[PDB]
Amino acid sequence: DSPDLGTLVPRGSMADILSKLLRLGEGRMVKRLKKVADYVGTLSDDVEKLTDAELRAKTDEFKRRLADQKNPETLDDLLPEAFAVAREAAWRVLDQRPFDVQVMGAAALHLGNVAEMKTGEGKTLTCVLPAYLNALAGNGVHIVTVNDYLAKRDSEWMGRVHRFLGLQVGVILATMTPDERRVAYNADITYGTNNEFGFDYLRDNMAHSLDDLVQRGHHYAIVDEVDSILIDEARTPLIISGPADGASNWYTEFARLAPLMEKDVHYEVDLRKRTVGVHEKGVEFVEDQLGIDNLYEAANSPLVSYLNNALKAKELFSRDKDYIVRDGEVLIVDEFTGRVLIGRRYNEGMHQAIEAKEHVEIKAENQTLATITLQNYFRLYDKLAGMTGTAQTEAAELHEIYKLGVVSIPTNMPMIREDQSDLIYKTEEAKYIAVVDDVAERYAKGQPVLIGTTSVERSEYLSRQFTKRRIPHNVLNAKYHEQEATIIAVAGRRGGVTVATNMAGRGTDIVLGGNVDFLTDQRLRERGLDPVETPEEYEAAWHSELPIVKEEASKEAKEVIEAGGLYVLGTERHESRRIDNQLRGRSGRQGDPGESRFYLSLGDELMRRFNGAALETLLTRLNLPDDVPIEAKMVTRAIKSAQTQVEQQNFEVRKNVLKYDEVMNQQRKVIYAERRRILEGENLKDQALDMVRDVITAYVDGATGEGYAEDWDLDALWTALKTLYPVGITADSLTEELLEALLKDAERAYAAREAELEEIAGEGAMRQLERNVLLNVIDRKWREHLYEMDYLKEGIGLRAMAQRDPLVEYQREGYDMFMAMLDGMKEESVGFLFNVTV
Amino acid sequence: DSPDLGTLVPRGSMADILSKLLRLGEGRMVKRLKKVADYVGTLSDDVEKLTDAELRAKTDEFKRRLADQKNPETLDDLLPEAFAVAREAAWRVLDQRPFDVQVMGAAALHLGNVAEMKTGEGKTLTCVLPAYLNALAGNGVHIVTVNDYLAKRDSEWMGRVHRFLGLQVGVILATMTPDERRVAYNADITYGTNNEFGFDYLRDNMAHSLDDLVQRGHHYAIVDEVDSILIDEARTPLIISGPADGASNWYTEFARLAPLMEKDVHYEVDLRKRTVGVHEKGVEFVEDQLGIDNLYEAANSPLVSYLNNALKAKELFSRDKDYIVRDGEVLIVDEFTGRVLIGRRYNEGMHQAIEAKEHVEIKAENQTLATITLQNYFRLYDKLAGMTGTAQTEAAELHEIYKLGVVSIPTNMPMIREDQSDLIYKTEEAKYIAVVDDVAERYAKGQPVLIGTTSVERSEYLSRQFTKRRIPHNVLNAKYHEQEATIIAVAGRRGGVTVATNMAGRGTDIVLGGNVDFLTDQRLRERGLDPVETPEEYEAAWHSELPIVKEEASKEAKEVIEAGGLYVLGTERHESRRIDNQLRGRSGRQGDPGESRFYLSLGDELMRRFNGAALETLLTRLNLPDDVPIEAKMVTRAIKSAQTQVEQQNFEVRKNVLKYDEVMNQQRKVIYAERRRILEGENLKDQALDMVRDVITAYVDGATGEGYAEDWDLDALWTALKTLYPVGITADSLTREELLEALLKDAERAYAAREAELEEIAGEGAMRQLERNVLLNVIDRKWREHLYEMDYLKEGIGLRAMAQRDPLVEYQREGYDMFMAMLDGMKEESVGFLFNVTV
Repeated sequence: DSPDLGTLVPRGSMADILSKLLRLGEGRMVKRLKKVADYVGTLSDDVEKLTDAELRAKTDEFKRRLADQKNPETLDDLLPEAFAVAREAAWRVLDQRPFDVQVMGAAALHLGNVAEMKTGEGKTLTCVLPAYLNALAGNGVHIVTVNDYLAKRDSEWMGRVHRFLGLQVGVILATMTPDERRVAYNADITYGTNNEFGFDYLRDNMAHSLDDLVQRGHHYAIVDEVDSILIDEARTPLIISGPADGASNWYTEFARLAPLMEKDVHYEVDLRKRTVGVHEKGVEFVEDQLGIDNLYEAANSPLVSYLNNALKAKELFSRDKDYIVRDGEVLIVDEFTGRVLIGRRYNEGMHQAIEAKEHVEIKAENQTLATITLQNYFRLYDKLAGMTGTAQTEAAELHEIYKLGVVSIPTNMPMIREDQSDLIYKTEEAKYIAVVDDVAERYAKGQPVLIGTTSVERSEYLSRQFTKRRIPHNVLNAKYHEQEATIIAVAGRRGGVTVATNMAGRGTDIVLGGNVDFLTDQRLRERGLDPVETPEEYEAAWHSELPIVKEEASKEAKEVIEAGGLYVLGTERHESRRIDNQLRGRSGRQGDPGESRFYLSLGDELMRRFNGAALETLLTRLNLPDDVPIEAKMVTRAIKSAQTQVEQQNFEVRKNVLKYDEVMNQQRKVIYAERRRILEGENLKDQALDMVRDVITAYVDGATGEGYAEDWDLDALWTALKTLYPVGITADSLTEELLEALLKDAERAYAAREAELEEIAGEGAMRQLERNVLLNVIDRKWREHLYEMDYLKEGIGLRAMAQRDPLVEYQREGYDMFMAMLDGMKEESVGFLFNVTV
Repeated sequence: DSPDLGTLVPRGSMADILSKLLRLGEGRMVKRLKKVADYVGTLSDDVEKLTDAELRAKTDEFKRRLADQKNPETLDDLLPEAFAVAREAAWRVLDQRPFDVQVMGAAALHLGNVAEMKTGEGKTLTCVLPAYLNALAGNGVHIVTVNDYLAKRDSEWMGRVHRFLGLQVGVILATMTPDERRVAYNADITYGTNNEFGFDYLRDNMAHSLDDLVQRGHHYAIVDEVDSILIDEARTPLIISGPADGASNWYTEFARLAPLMEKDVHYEVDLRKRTVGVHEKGVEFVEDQLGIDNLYEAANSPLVSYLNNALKAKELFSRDKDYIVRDGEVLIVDEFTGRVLIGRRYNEGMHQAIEAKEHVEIKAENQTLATITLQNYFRLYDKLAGMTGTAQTEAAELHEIYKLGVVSIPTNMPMIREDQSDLIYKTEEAKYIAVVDDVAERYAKGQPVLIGTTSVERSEYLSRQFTKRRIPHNVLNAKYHEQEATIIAVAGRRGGVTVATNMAGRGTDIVLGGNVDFLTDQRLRERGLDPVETPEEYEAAWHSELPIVKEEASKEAKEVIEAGGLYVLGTERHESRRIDNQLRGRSGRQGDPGESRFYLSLGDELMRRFNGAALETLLTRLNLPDDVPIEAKMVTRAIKSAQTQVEQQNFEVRKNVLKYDEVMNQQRKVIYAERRRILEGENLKDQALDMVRDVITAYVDGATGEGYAEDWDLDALWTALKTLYPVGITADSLTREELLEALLKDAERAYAAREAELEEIAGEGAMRQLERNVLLNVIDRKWREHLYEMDYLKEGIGLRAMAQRDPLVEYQREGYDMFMAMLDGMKEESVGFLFNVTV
């Protein structure tokens, strides 16, 4: 709740006023961000005057100014100076000094926003400034890129600047091991993909020892290509899947035991409470059949539930009454309708028991073992920002899901690219002969072309035409990213002809004359040099050779400027206007000249999914021939419409994925919390006993209800309690008082048990036993929740009536099993706490 | 405005109240019809007592009771008696006396409604009653059936009752000559298809002579299978096309002559009015070039129009401003957007003119020569009625378009057919094995099965599945009506299996134990007996054969009833629930036991048009086995809605077809009215002269609006008036608002001059014949030409649908403009040829 007068960086209250008059397009934020940038610039002499050793000592200066309690300074306080330091470092190390519009964008990202920075504005380098500043706080900065090649590359590339400044830079990649990941996460700044970050988080919350954890919290994340990761890729959740994890031999084993058991002799049935209770003879019978001395003895085999469940299966569920068998499938049927309630299975391992009862084949099965959406994953960070050339069109969604504002940073030079109107053809065949001719023309004239398509299949068709016209070219298909960067790096020398499927060659700049940085790095690496492996020599070689590389390329750059800049050819519209605009954006960087144009047809994938065929017959009827561009105002409105409709479809899909994810997200936050505190080693005696208390209290509450005199079933209550623990008093012992009695007995039984462990290998043995058993129970019963939650999602669709909203229905039913799951968790825990083999 | 107390049949004002109350299912009309029926029944006794000779004579009593001017009676006064007489005739002739509910429905049909009588209620014989009554008026009745086979059959079968009663019954068939149709139309009752009626109407209004007309007005039509014809079939217009037969040679020849001509010397452009005038000298240049004496001398060659267009083309339309040339087309582009306004062409021959100017290849085309929608065709009749088992769900459209109401007639016996609910399968594979297993089990138990499919391939697929399984069956594919009817007539014997794709074998009832009525006739026909060709012999043989065919059947009719009656198994769902219902309605005739069920799946064509595949992805993920029927409100919902969407789509197309047809329908009523006048030898002397007056007046109006004094071009006005007629006074002698009066008087005298020149060549009123030849020739050529342009206008107007514009409104404006332009050019060119044509 802060003031603004005489404060360079918008503090907090003032930041909101800007971060929100944002959506309103006035640009006070930009005006602000510009003032910050100017001021940073005025510090440029002060840093210029310093040795390499005097820079980099600055890291330690800032670090110490951040902790001294006498003269407290914050990151906002340090921003002018730290940005000056990072900027000068970048200049000395890379030979590239961040422009003013980069410093602006830097401020915007420190302030937690999406900086919309046009292609060729220096995204990757801008990034260094907020990454350095925040890295000083000492908690980690995560930098998210679109694939492993780019993560490794940016980490090694830019990590030069960070490393020059004292900091340590990490990268996570698909191949790394848990130990390698650890180190990368312990760095001051860590690069990686949403994938690797997400899954690491998933594996962490499945870990069995605190030592296996690889991440260290979620403090600050800068999401490179934000629209691609947070909007586009968000439609898909991350799922670690896996098999059931056993427990099938028991279902079969108890299905065989249950029928060898005389009703009223081994167990009793409460035909209208809908319950089963097992007698002394029954317990003992099961015990001797398994050569076991207690049904809660072997850890992680909840033999009480299995038994009970199997008896319920035998006694309480009737074949052809409640359910029918159909293909090794237990299908539940309506009361006296008699008709299969599709999607519906039985609860808390009862389905399995019924299956086992009906001798149904038991099959191999996978299920969710962990999940998070990219949405809820990135919502974990205390601060969040991102960068991209195209984000203003996702502002509303970025604000609603992430609280991320979008600031358009002005470009370094004025964009002068000619973005031409679509040429719409009648047929695919027509469009492509006309495409090939423009490209062949362009080639002969020297101009470099980038032609994008929308499928690998259409890239090879276009390259077959390209060879049938003898035009030397490459196709990039988005598979081998590195070798595709190499091509891209020289896509804008003259003669250049590059065909890119989807957005292939993402994030390497198509520089006219050639990418001077990319090429300099290549000279050095082919000679076996490395920024990390051979640091001093890479640096020295860099400074020496960059100007050479810059020469031979930028001599040819004047020639490429002559020929019109880059020609961007669109062969199809993408699944959103955003991406088309991204492709156009590949050209015209840094005020370079350049052309863009899309060729389209009523026969394109897009149009074919809507009304293109219908239009093509009409236009063929109106005697309009194939090789003529359509100027029809209505074919135009039709195209815009098709793409808009695709965009909205994807949005709905996203919106759904997340709204169905919130349910599970809430539940996992609780389950992860539980697992974490066990991992941490917390003393749980208080909760262990609370559960014992809780469980006894629940059981008394059920067997006693409201009945006055004799009425209470103490024998049933006693037997049900006696499963879990050695009850040290009789019902006769003392004949709401019945509960206060049993609790007190149970507590002593507990301290007795605790000392039994002390004797077995004690001095906290019961403290460990508590943790060990809990974690076990939680995991086993959580796995089963997820497997049952899987079936609930898939099915919830069909059970949607004449007005409902199935998400309410799913939410209702979903939390229900979640509570049931937690109750069952407590029960079996106290069970094992007393009776487990040590 | 009519009373009703003491009147049996609802007269005018009161039939109205009953018609209106109809759409609210209060059942008030059904009550009245029942009352009408009952009274007819009290009249049986009197007709039972008559000779056949005396019954046939009843027809002549009726006709003469209608033409009586002293004690005048209407068809409504005759309904009780004519109905009773038709009813008893039928009993005597067919050994089949129309039931009470048949008499009800008949009154409903006479009253101009759709009687909804269920399948097997006797639709086809019921209709004999209102047709007979109405036929008495002597203007003809049209019975419309779905195909030629059915038209021929009902005309011969039921014509037995009409011919006995003294009437003549005709049929029109796709194969008949004009002369053959004409006789058929002259009959008291004529059967036929919407196609045959429609096309005869179209062809009539193209006739070049009164003798050629085949039809004789549209007095009363009973549309059999109303929903199939007036709703489903309405999607599609009737069109006669042909070669444009254009004046391509003249456009070419005038494209040549236009540049040889010199501005201000041969002709004069007017950059403001968008006008060209050919000078004295030009007229003679073209005259010499073609070797002609007057530019109106050659019949059907409006050389004045062609020449003026070529010049306008030359002077008034600019290549690369107003239009461009691309791939042998003229494409109009905007003044400045510069963009190709595709669709658009120029008007009144200007487009051709410009094409020729640009040395463009002139391709021969086919064009519309006449068209009507079924809607506007059937709107022609004074009375309209219809029969069907399923009308009630189309009531609103039937009322909006046709002003037809729908009375549900109650059935003879209570309907006891068991209509089972859909079995829906996850896959197409599984549904078909369920179907075959069912057909298998029911073959074994004796019971006849009708299996419906929605394509021929699926029908064929099911044939093989059956054969693979030793079940003898039949497939009817809708191709061959007489033989598929033959299979149908026995589909209801023990062991019947019949695969009917789409609705094959419509109009023949699947009678249990076998179709006695059908089989008797088939016998009689094998013996060379024919109801028209050997009337008396057919009758006598029919009377002895029927009771026999009946015996031979009845034994196993008992057995098919025991077996459960007909079983109707549907294989997928049709494009509307209505059709689905028609299939079900094949079972359960006249009280008979029966059962229907449809087997559906999420891979049916219908579902696959929509979300069907999505559903089976879901269902498999839920582990439901392929062969377990799906009962889920959500899947029932999705099947309903696929079908509903199809209905809705069909309804919209239907709405669109008629919307666009109204514009042209108005236009052709005018033109048809013209052609008739001419074709009927009417004296057009006055019309001729009004056109003469009309055209001269407009020329004057155009040369003499403002200016007042000698600010007029009397040179141009004279030169142009001279194209049309021998102006006998020429300016000078006049120099007001007169000159119009002067010049008219002059033309009037010139007309009498012409007229005499004609009597001088051919004589005694021969100029009358010139006004007729010339008017007809000019209309037909100019309207034929208008259709050609209206062809192009209709196609490309769908390309004008921007946000808020309604393409129908623009199409009306422009279409109506061309229509009016066309009309003016009709007048002009007519006076030209009238004055100057070679005789």
